[PDB]
Amino acid sequence: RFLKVKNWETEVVLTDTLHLKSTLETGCTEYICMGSIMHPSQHARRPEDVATKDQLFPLAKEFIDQYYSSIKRFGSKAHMERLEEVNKEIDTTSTYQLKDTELIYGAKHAWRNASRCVGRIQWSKLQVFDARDCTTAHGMFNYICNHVKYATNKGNLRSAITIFPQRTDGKHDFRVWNSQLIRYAGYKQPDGSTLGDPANVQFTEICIQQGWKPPRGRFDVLPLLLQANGNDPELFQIPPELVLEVPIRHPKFEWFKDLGLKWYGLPAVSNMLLEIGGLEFSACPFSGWYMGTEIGVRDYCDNSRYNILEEVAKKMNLDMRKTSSLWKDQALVEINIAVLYSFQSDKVTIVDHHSATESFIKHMENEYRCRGGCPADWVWIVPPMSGSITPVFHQEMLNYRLTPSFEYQPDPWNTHVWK
Amino acid sequence: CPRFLKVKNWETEVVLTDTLHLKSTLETGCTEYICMGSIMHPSQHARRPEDVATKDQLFPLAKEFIDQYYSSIKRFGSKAHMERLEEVNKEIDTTSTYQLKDTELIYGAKHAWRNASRCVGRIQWSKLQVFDARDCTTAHGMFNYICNHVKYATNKGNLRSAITIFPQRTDGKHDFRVWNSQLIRYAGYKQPDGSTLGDPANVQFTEICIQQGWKPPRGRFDVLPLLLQANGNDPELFQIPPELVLEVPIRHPKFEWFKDLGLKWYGLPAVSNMLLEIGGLEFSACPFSGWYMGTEIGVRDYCDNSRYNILEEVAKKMNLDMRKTSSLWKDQALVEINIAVLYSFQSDKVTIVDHHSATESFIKHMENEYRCRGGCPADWVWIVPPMSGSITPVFHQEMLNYRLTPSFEYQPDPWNTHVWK
Ligand code: HEM
Ligand code: HEM
Ligand SMILES: CCN(C)CCN1CCCc2cc(NC(=N)c3cccs3)ccc21
Ligand SMILES: CCN(C)CCN1CCCc2cc(NC(=N)c3cccs3)ccc21
Ligand SMILES: C[C@H](O)[C@H](O)[C@H]1CNc2nc(N)[nH]c(=O)c2N1
Ligand SMILES: C[C@H](O)[C@H](O)[C@H]1CNc2nc(N)[nH]c(=O)c2N1
Ligand SMILES: [Zn+2]
Repeated sequence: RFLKVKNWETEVVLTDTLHLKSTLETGCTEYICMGSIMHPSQHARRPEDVATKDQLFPLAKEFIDQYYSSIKRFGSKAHMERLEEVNKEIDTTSTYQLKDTELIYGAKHAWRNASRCVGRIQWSKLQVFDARDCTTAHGMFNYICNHVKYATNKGNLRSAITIFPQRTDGKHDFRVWNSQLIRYAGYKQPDGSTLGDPANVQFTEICIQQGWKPPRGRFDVLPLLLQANGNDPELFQIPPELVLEVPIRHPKFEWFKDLGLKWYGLPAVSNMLLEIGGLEFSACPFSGWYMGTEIGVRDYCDNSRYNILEEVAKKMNLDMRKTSSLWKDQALVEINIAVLYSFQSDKVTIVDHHSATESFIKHMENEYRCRGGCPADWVWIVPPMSGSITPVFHQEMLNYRLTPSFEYQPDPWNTHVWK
Repeated sequence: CPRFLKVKNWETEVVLTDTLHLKSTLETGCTEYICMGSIMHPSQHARRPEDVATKDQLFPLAKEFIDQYYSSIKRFGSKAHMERLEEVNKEIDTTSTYQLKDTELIYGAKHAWRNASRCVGRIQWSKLQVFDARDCTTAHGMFNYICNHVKYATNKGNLRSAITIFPQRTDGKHDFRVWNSQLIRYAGYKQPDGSTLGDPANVQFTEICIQQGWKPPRGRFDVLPLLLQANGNDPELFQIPPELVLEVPIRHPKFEWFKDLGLKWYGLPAVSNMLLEIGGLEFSACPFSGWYMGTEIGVRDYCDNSRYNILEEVAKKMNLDMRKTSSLWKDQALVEINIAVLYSFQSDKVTIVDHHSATESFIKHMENEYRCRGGCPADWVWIVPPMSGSITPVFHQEMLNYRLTPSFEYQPDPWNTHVWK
């Protein structure tokens, strides 16, 4: 049936028909909701479940059909020939190759279908870099440097994705071992504490084990660890002139710069899997720009990340002896003012959570009008601070899984057998 | 379904194992292909009247509850258990319904709270004062019971959780109902120029009261009268004695001008429009009360755009740059309002809990329920507070949501279904 979602602030009701198109499971049942589970088995893509000639043609036919519907040429001569072309290819090689137009369409729609992404108003503005001719980690490094340079654009960030060769037998995977192209190292200290980003302690140790000489500072850009065609991964240093960073300062608190905080301008996720028409692209780094709260709330103030609230609140001379003084909430706002101010002062693209969630509501309205719906995961869409003063808090959302999609996959060091 | 389901806390790495979901009794709204986790009222969280429960539907619902009760008192399979089952079955046969024992009523009410997946306050669930008002026959009698509840629960600011339970639904034409959404709430008045005075959330109910004969003072914080329906009769208006309504004027520890905003709020949140379901019986009037978490007032009541909507005025008094959203002037004022709310309640010695303490307690409660009960149903969308979400521990806590009985359920507004005499 048609499903209605209401905004409880504006009373707008939208009617969802698009969910009728989905075939992937969510993890919920009629009797249990798993809406807050970060990784049900239905959002991940193991190298176990790579398809076969059997399973592959229906998935391919589904995608070709939706592509030719999207260009208003359903059933055309070009459509019929492409289905026959793809069928013969799967039959004689156990796989098939996307056309360039199909690859671009599939990457844009994987973003459009990402129910956890608040930035999807931009979905049709995506630069797609076809790297399917790559064969070595040196080639991967070259493609990644070009991506970083293009997407950074001297601070005027541009969304981009680079797509490396698809999975074949699961023993010749292309993988970026980094979770993002640009990230900071973390180091376990003798006294038991952590230097740098605690989230990256394990990956940092693998780089050190592979020969990386760590500077052992608080914000050391990690090297790239690149695996091509299932071989052992190889280390590379991104040229530093390509790595745009912002020193964080505060418009009012002159002492804030003395905290020594910085962050990088370019968020570039490199560990997800792109699925298009049954094909699995296990290396597909994609980049956009930051929403301020990603840095100011989560990276800086998560207890398991840089965890700076206590230091900031002390410089603010807040009463920290009782929770009900809301000293953490006060420091949190000031930290997020500093992040936005610093990026804006340096002319590095960033969006605040008020502007981003407002754009997302507009996007939802666009999608319901032209597409009949928009899958959206409230748990991820609502920002991690000031939730109910953003309009998405009051927006009912339906979450469902459409393909093409981005999926999580296992960390390669848990599956890879080395030299 | 699998026997064991695991939830992870992504901050602490603690993994918990849920087996209680196997006892889930009714639907969530989700399917295998869609998640409705952010829908506020899926039809499965509601209860419509006229249909009532039939004889055949009622026995298994009653047996399931009676079994659960005798299991909890470590008397499962006992002589008393089997005799109670026989007594209930015979009542349902001769009268099409049955009456709960006092002990069963208390157990059922406490467990409806324990099972309320959207409540962050459930560490308190076993400390609930249950007032049995099933002997009530008139709206005047309902008023008396409600006044006693308010006085007991308020306790001069040392608030005590309580519930008052009126007679259960029979044929659906004799329902007891409190037409108010909460026992204490402020009126809202639509003005000819489109503005609203008082609380915009309550305009519809305010107009009903005025139509029923309430003379409104037409101020910003007017306590609404009680509109009470006994035995399916037309509802009747009563004024709550003002000495029973504890209120807190809102001031700020630093900003001396904050008191000049003229804000106040009431101390006792007392939901009065939900339905309590125990063993297939439906208690359509069951007002229950606890105490506030501060964000309920400081974030939602005061700062929702469709409520009192005070962010702009507060931000002006703070001399904030209000031209760009990226100055975060809304976020800065929001914190200061919530500091004021907690400071004022604590200064007046009226029970309140901040969102840091409440969520920390809920995590401890959840862990204990997993260890001793096999699980704890929780709705993340409602449990995470409406400000500073990720600096509270519940943001990082995976949760499983499922529906256990006894339960609290929403029900349609009575003015939409009531047959006027
Ligand atoms: C253009 C600016 C963009 C902004 C401002 C933005 C914003 C965000 C934010 C804030 C999140 C939550 C991240 C977190 O909590 O860790 C997110 C998630 C996500 N973004 Fe976007 N995004 C943008 C572009 C893109 C692009 C270009 C892609 C891919 C082509 C993309 C794909 C995704 C996916 C797949 C997720 C969720 C991953 C999951 O399912 O768990 N985003 N986005
Ligand atoms: C003792 C202190 C208590 C605290 C601090 C507390 C806290 C809360 C909060 C903050 C909410 C969300 C309210 C909203 O956003 O509008 C809530 C919901 C709820 N509370 Fe509690 N509560 C307490 C006691 C109780 C009691 C005594 C009962 C019933 C006996 C109860 C039953 C419920 C239910 C059923 C809901 C969710 C309604 C729904 O399903 O939508 N609470 N609670
Ligand atoms: C701690 C991070 N967790 C593990 C999620 C990692 N991830 C998954 C994919 C979506 C995602 C988005 C961001 N941010 C962004 N604005 C963007 C990155 C790329 C395009 S936009 C940052 C991280 C992630
Ligand atoms: C705008 C109000 N919305 C519509 C929800 C009303 N409601 C539903 C039931 C749970 C609930 C809890 C609170 N607060 C509390 N601490 C309590 C009230 C009673 C015991 S604890 C306030 C309101 C509600
Ligand atoms: C347990 C819960 O699912 C988890 O902490 C989620 C909550 N919402 C989130 N939302 C976003 N955008 N990013 C996250 O990492 C998370 N974490
Ligand atoms: C659309 C969304 O479900 C709605 O705004 C919810 C979000 N979470 C909430 N959480 C609580 N505690 N109370 C609420 O009223 C809401 N509203
Ligand atoms: Zn669900």
